[PDB]
Amino acid sequence: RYSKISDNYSSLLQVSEALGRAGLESSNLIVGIDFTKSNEWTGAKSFNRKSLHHLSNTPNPYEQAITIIGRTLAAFDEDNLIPCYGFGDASTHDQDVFSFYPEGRFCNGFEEVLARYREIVPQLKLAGPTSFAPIIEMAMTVVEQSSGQYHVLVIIADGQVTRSVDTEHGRLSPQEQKTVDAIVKASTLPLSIVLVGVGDGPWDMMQEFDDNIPARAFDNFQFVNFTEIMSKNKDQSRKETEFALSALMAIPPQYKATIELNLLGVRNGNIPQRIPLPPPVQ
Repeated sequence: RYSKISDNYSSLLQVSEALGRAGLESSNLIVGIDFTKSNEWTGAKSFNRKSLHHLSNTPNPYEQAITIIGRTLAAFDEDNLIPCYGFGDASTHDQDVFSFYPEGRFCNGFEEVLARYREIVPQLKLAGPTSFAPIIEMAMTVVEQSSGQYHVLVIIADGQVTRSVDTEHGRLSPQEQKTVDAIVKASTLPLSIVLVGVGDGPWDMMQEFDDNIPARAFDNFQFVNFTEIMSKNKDQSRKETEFALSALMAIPPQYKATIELNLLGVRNGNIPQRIPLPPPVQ
């Protein structure tokens, strides 16, 4: 379906226009970046055995993903203020996020997101394990503090949530329990969640993930495999639009649901205030 819609789009501007015709209006963007040690090995097949956070004169998968999403959503962003967070490094493990800037100051535009990313990356100690509960809970706090403005949280990651050793007997890890609880609670807020997968994966358990989440107020989650789409036999510009559409197509019906449920523009009243740690840098 995504390939069929994207086949006629050679410009990201065309994707933006399609999102608008589907009903998207003013939208803020929140970015969360996976800084786990796993990034050092998950480019074994897809990134010539370099770390996925490797910096050079050409953008790595994190930079590429941020650029495409940033460009596509920019026209909907009425303040251009993008709060950005890291998680999975030694300062946060699976418990916290850190803000890109001290005191949690927001980035001004996706270009500053990219620039600040490049500044921070070499100074980080990569760690683990992998949970998305802290980043989703941080996004919840931002949405609530904004008085219910619509936000899209984009998480870019190179692995699934850490599993239990006894997963074969149906057991969940604490990372899974807390991440899934967070996705459920998030649907009390006007928030869309997009998980962008970069690198080798594996990702095979993500095609069923959203369908297995417990009862929610609305379907608020979408997975997209960046690396798989960008590896297809398709010209570069149309691969980029296929990625943008696959990532964001679910967003306008989610937005309309926040309006139907009357979540837009109001406060929930039951959102813990998560405090992001400072960037562990110069």
